[PDB]
Amino acid sequence: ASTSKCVCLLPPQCFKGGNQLYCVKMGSSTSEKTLNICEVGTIRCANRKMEILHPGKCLA
Repeated sequence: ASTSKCVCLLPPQCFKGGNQLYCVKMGSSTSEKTLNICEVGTIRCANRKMEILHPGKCLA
């Protein structure tokens, strides 16, 4: 569909990214949820979030 990128895949499509493990934690204020690395690239499109907790941590 162009004009530049993919662009920024739908979050429900990351559910197909089950058992991919790797590095995930926290998020935007009031989140604290475990996920798949699929969403790491998606959440960065809208930025903010992240802030991986040091005590977890990876947890790969």
